[PDB]
Amino acid sequence: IIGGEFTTIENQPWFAAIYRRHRGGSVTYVCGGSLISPCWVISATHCFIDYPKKEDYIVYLGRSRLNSNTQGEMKFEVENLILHKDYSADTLAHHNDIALLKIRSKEGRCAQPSRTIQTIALPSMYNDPQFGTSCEITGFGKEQSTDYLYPEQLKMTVVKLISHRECQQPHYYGSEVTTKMLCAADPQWKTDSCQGDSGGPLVCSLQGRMTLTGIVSWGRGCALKDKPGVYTRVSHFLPWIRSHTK
Ligand SMILES: COc1ccc2ccc(C(=N)N)cc2c1-c1cnn(S(C)(=O)=O)c1
Ligand code: NA
Repeated sequence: IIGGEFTTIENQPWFAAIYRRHRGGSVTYVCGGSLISPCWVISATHCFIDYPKKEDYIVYLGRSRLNSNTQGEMKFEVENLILHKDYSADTLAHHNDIALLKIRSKEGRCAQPSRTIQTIALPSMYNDPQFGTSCEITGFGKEQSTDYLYPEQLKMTVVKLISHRECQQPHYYGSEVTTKMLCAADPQWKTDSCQGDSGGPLVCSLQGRMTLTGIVSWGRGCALKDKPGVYTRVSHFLPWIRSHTK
């Protein structure tokens, strides 16, 4: 996250921290995710497509720091890694960038809701917030495009939704951004998601309810003029989510 502010997991209790175990024992941060039910985490397929082996991944809930065992956190293994069958990546645009992770503790149990571990509601079909709506993003991603390290403390920021017709303008993304994607940015281009924030949530308050409207997917640079953050529009994928969580 470029700009914005540091936060803790009690502010974003649906946030999942996803890590990968390498040969030799080293563990590195991969992507963010969101808890949509006790046994299920939703993320982005591009996070796992090059290493699609479920045994490689570690999922944490109730974790606020990149290398601290936050009080009340829960550690899980991936029982089932579900990638979208028609996923593909162009020079910029990522298609069907959505994945599901069935989580299980070493004792065989799913998440236990608490003050730091909570689910996030899914949107209803054909009901996305109007363009201009302010929404929040969360992640352990880069603070600056030139950084190579991720921040130790979890971050958050607020961006505004951008219409499909504006996002399709020639100086924006043209025909590369589709109706299955949602654009969001800062009007002053000072804050945004970046590398490391992928798979994480775009949460919008819609008709009084906190909703998982988007999943961090792609963008040209980070906080670059006329180049919004692009997110998987979760409302389009409700039939796919329901079928694969059964
Ligand atoms: C693999 O990098 C990624 C990966 C995912 C991204 C998701 C969203 C955005 C965004 N602008 N909201 C940027 C991203 C970049 C990304 C795009 N450019 N850069 S950088 C660090 O400037 O080279 C990082
Ligand atoms: Na840390």
